[PDB]
This record gives sequence, structure tokens and C-alpha cells, in this order.
Amino acid sequence: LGSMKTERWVVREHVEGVPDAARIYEKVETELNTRLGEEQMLLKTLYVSVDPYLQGICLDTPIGDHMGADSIMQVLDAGPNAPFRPGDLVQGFGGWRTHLVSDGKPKLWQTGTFPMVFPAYRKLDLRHYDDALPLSTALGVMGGPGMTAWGTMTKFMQVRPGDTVVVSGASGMIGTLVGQMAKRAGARVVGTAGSAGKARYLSQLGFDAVIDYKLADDADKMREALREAAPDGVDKYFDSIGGSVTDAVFSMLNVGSQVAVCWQWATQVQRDYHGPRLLPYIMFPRATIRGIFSLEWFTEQNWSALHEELGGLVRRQELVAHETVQDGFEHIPAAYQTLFSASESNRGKVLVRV
Amino acid sequence: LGSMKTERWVVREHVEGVPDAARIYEKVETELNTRLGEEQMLLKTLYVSVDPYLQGICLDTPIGDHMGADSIMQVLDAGPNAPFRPGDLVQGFGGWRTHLVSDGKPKLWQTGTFPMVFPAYRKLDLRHYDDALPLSTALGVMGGPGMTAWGTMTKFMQVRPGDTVVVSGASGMIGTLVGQMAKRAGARVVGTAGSAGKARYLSQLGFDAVIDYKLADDADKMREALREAAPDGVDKYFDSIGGSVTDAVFSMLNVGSQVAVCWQWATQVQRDYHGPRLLPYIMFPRATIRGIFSLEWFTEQNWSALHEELGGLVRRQELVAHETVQDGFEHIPAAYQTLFSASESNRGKVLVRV
Ligand SMILES: NC(=O)c1ccc[n+]([C@@H]2O[C@H](COP(=O)([O-])OP(=O)(O)OC[C@H]3O[C@@H](n4cnc5c(N)ncnc54)[C@H](OP(=O)(O)O)[C@@H]3O)[C@@H](O)[C@H]2O)c1
Ligand SMILES: NC(=O)c1ccc[n+]([C@@H]2O[C@H](COP(=O)([O-])OP(=O)(O)OC[C@H]3O[C@@H](n4cnc5c(N)ncnc54)[C@H](OP(=O)(O)O)[C@@H]3O)[C@@H](O)[C@H]2O)c1
Ligand SMILES: CC[C@H]1[C@@H]2C=C[C@@H]3/C=C/C=C/C(=O)NCCC[C@@H]4NC(=O)/C(=C(O)/C=C/C=C/[C@@H]3[C@H]2C[C@H]1C)C4=O
Repeated sequence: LGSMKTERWVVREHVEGVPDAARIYEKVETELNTRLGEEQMLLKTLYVSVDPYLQGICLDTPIGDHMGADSIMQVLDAGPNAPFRPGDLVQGFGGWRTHLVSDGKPKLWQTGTFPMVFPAYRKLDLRHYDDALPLSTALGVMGGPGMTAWGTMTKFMQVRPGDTVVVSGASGMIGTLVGQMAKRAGARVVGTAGSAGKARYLSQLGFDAVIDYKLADDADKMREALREAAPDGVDKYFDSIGGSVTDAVFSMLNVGSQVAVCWQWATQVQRDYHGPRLLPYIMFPRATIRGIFSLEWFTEQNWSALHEELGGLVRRQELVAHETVQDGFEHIPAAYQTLFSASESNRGKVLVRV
Repeated sequence: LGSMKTERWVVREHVEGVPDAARIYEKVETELNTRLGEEQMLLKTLYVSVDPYLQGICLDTPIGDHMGADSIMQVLDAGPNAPFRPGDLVQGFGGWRTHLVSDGKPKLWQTGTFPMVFPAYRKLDLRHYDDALPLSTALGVMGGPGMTAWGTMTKFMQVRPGDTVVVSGASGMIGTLVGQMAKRAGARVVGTAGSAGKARYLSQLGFDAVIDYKLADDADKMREALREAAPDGVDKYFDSIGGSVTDAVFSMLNVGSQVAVCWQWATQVQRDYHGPRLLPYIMFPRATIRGIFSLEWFTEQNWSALHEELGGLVRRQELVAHETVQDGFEHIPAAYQTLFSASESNRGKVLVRV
């Protein structure tokens, strides 16, 4: 009844390149009106995600506005025409805030370069989640990154027995999940991680290879490693990097190769905006590049297919999806800085329980 | 069975960039052994093609060897196990030679940048060709260039009623062929030409807009021309140029767009090897670029479907595909140089009746 005090991380200052996490965000205590519309709801946050692509959303965020992010919430209060009743556990884009008010409807990301539209709020069912498939997973293998990997692999990539596969950024959850289904469909999987230790992790997961981009800073050194990592060329490629790794990949594309472009760390974070033209290398191969935007998939029928196919496999230990959950609402911008600095200590999907 | 005297245009000198035709080719007279293998044939040449991709075939061809090219041939004498009997009209890569011997089996072009294998020799069936679809068109609409355009449009691109479509290099036969098939599928077709007339010529063909790259050297000057020619963004794009023009397209790709990359005149001829990284422009669009290499379609099943589909449209004038047939064996390299120029006589497929 009335109002309540919440806390938000809000954009203090726009800073390009690798984020200066403690200089860009600022915690503030905001008063939130708890008088609700016909279809609004009051939500408490239980978990938030922190992903490298928040780096872009930050640059498009107006100063002072809370930093958006993928989150798990719980309905505290609900309007009369509310999409969800109280208690309901939902997954959505509540951002870095302890509380918030929302109609839950799909809304337009007006400030974007591209007119993005955050989906509506997915209702969650506790029954699906248990000790082995925790509720914390609706942000990973049972949430965003898992939809991205499973989708690319059922809806776009026909992986065949005998394919060489390259997964740039294989360390993260999406990279690792992609590689697993790659091997699962009987495919030589090659990866990239950044520390010798992370290397063994993937290597323990079935990665027939890993590579240190840290020690392969020019596309030349990289082609070298790659020709050896993939002695039979490249059949499929799930890219989240670009710039030098990708320039080398395209130079060995088998015929009928598929490429899925999921992100471009090189261009986005490290700001490599000019490079060698890759389009001329795809013609003779008849490669098929596709841009990935996993939101195109957040259909109700689609979420079930993930639980149904992915959910089982995961709980039978057959499919690995670790999640590294840091505690405390206040450490959120610091968890965000680990993706760009202390990621060697990170294993799987980074989250924060609030 | 003795010998015979022939004439060949042979690669005298490699010159990258725009070809210097009278400096690169040298007419020569070679004597040909008239003893045939088990599956070989003696071939007299009737017509030859001249295409811009011959700029590449030239640069990989060893100095002194005949210039390969698309041709129409006729069996003079044939071994016992020949794929075709004498008198038969065959279509293959006989190059700029008055005569030649060949078994017609597929052969490998190893000295290339990419290790291609020229297809097997096609027999031409007179029933297909008539006054209105002359035998010469098996080098144009009824041969390679038509297969490329028809393939890309039946096998890859779903154009819908109401799509904007872009065609780089829209002047040539494939581009003009492509734009036309688009217009039939209810598609606003936008093109690029080099002369006020060539632009009108396309406009006469159904092109809802045209733009002069001759004026638009900057992706910025281009984006502007483009943003206005394609006010609703780009739904499909048939690329044969690249560089500044493609840079401008990717900056306005609609959602679900398809791209067919067929050639890169800019990269190939104009040597534009580095430019802005385009992959960041395909993720939100969920663009689906595919490289085009029409050779994958050289099946009998397909050639019949081409004649059956394209031949009809063409003979009822619903589909226009002019051919500028220059006569005379000696005039071949000069007929080649008509591309690479501001000739309004460069209308349709350039050929040489020998
Ligand atoms: N397109 C879409 O619709 C969509 C949807 C969701 C996510 N995504 C994106 O897809 C990616 C995968 O997600 P995730 O959760 O698994 O992220 P993630 O892989 O954990 O992202 C950070 C990781 O990337 C690696 N990395 C950093 N710089 C690198 C470089 N120069 N070369 C190679 N690897 C480098 C590091 O691995 P090491 O620790 O081994 O260095 C680090 O741990 C993310 O970028 C995410 O934003 C896209
Ligand atoms: N991948 C495959 O399997 C495959 C198969 C066959 C052909 N191809 C290639 O695809 C291309 C299309 O064939 P085509 O018969 O239609 O050739 P074409 O377009 O007639 O080739 C020359 C024409 O391109 C134009 N041009 C030159 N520079 C340009 C620029 N900067 N911007 C825009 N247009 C420019 C000129 O048109 P204006 O006269 O208006 O200036 C010129 O007349 C050829 O290069 C061919 O080699 C590929
Ligand atoms: C319910 C949450 C859902 C996420 C919400 C937003 C995320 C978008 C981030 C956008 C960044 C941006 O525009 N930055 C500036 C442009 C740079 C660059 N260009 C791109 O086209 C691009 C991308 O497509 C990036 C896609 C990420 C997809 C994410 C969604 C998946 C899903 C889990 C880039 O990042």
C-alpha cells in the first residue's frame, strides 16, 4: 500500500571499450510507487544475469536510468487485469534493481541503434526446477543462453557426423553448450578459451581442442593454430568474437559450411571496426552465414521444447551447465567486471542472487 | 589421322585490375593432333562468351596457355566411348580456341586461388532453341548466367510480394535477370548503373529505382542515395559488387533479410580488400547471407527446369535478356573489353559468333 524503497544501479557515465564497472554504474535508493495499474505488478528480484552484451545496452542507456539485465523476479502485488498473480516466479528484463513495477508486456527499446523489443515476461514453474535443475537456471541453460545454443543447433545448424566445428568464446556457457551438442551429434569440436585452466575445463567436456587467443593476437598466428586444430577445414562456426579469429576461419571454410554469428566481442568491446573483407571467401565454399538473435525464439512452445529436450539430458549429468552465482545485490557491477578481467576464476554462467 | 591448324587467343601477360585486353591476349596458330582417345572428341567452336570473371580466370592461367572461357562447340570426330556423337552440339569451357580435343569429363583448375573443377560438358538439344531463343543463348539466359540467376531465385531467395530488393551490378545479364524475377514476385527492385541511359534501360525493364555508383563513391554518399531509393530498408540483396555499395546495404538490412553474394567486382577488379566489418550488422536483422557458386546446379534435372521455366517466360517476352553478339574470332578480346567501359552497347550477354 503506497510506496517503498528500492535500490538501483544507474548509468553514471558512458565509457566505451572494456567497461570501467565502478565508474559507469552508481547505486542509488529510489522510491517506487506501489499503487498499481489495471495490469501492472510489483516484483522483487531474486537473480540477475550479467553478460558481456550488457556493454552495448549500457552505451545506449540514458544517464540515470537503471541498467537493464536479464532477471528472475517474484510477484509481490498484482493489478486486477494482471498477467500474473502474486507468488508467481517470472523471468524477464527487470535490470539491476532490487524491486520494480511492470505490466510485463513486451516493450520497445527506443534508445537502441536497432529497434529492439524486449519480450513479455515468461512465467516459471518451480516443479520444473530441483536440486539438479535449480530455479537459478531459468537465466542459463533453462533460460537465455541455453535457448541460444539449443536454437542454433536445432533450428539452424545441421551438425553432421564428421564435421570440424569451431566455437569462438567457448568458455562461456553458450560456447560450451554449443560444443557439447556438436560432439553429441558426433562432430570434432574445436574451441577457444583464454587461460590454460579454462582450456582443461572444455577439454574435460569433450573439446577435442582449445586455443589461446591471448597467444594468438594476429590472424596469422591464429590461422596457424587453426589449420592444425582443424586439419580438414571448417564445417560449422559459432562466432562471438570476430576481427582476427574470424578472418582466419573464413580462409578455410569447407563447402556447405554454416556460420552462426552470435556476437562480435572484437568489434563491440575492443572496437575493431575495419578488417579484411570476408564476403569474397564465402562464395566458392557456398557458406551460409546467419545472424543470431535468440529473442526470435522466446515462444511458449519453444520454452517447453528446451525443458523437454534439454531439461532431461542436463539432469542426467549427460549435459554440463555450470553456473557461478555471486551473492549480494551490491556486488553486481563487480560481477560485471569479471567477464572482462577476472574471468579465469569464472565457470559457466555468471549470475548474482539478490 | 594427321594434324590440323587452329587459332587461339592465349594469355600473354597477367595484369591485375581492369584488364588491358590487347596487352594481355595474343592470337596464335597451333597445330592440333587429330588422333582421338577412347572417350575424346574433336570440337569446332561456334560461339564464345566474355564475362568479368574471366578477369580472374586470366590471372591464374599460366602465361602462354589459351584463355579459358564459356563456349558452344560441335563434335567433328569422336572416339568410340565418347559422351557425345559427332554433329552433336556441346557446351563447355572450350576457351578462346578455334578447335580443341576433350573427353568432356570434369577437370580440375588447380592453379586457382580456390581448387575448382569445371563441370562436365552439356549437350544442347535443338528442340529447345528457336528464332526467339537462339542457340547462342546457352551462353546467356539459357546457359551459365541464367542458371546463376534462376538458381539463386528458386533455390535460395524467397521474395515476397512487397519486399524491397537490391541488385548490385544490375546492368549485366545476371543482375538484369535477377531484378526481373524479383519484379515478378511483387518486389520493389532497386538497381545500380553507370549511365543515365543504362539506368533508364533498367527502368524500362521494371526497375523501380536505379542509382549511379559512378557518383556514389562513399558509403555515406551511397547510404543517402540508398536510404531514399529503399525507404523501407532492404529485404533481399543480390550482390555482385561489394565495397562501398554493400557497406551501405548492410547498414539498412530489414529483419529476416537474405543476401546472395555472387561476385565482388570491387574486391576482384578494384582491389578493395579491406573495409568496415559487416558481421555486426546481421545479428539484429537475423540476416542470412549465402555465397553463390552456380556450378552446384549444373544438373540435368536443373537445366531442364531452367529451359522449362525461363524459356517460356523469355519466349513470351515477359522476360527480356538481350545479347550483344559480336562476330569474328579475331574480335574476341575487344568484345571482352566492352565490359569495363561506359558503352551503352554493353546490353545483355556479350558473345562472339565464330
Ligand atoms: N545474439 C544473441 O541473441 C545472444 C543472446 C545471448 C547471448 N549472446 C552473446 O553470446 C556470447 C556467449 O554468452 P556467455 O554467457 O557464454 O558469455 P561468456 O562466454 O562468459 O563471455 C565472456 C567470456 O568470453 C571470453 N572472451 C573474452 N575475450 C575474448 C576474446 N578476445 N576471444 C575469445 N574469447 C574471449 C572469456 O572466456 P575466458 O574466460 O576463457 O577468457 C570470458 O569468460 C556473449 O557474448 C553474449 O553476449 C548473444
Ligand atoms: N558465382 C558464380 O557462380 C557466378 C557465375 C556466373 C557469373 N558470375 C559473375 O557475376 C557477374 C554478373 O554477370 P553479368 O553477365 O551480369 O555481368 P555485367 O554485370 O555485365 O558485368 C559488367 C557490368 O558491371 C557494371 N559495373 C562495373 N563496375 C561497377 C560498379 N562499381 N558498380 C556497379 N556496377 C558496376 C557495368 O555496368 P554499367 O554498364 O551500367 O556501368 C558493366 O557493364 C559477373 O561478374 C560474373 O562473372 C558468378
Ligand atoms: C530477454 C533478454 C534477451 C537479450 C536482450 C538484449 C540483448 C541485446 C543486446 C544488444 C546490444 C546492442 O544493440 N549493442 C549495440 C550494437 C552492437 C552489436 N550489434 C548487434 O546487432 C548486436 C546484437 O545483435 C546483440 C544481441 C543481443 C541479444 C540480447 C538478448 C537475448 C535475450 C537473452 C550487438 O551487440
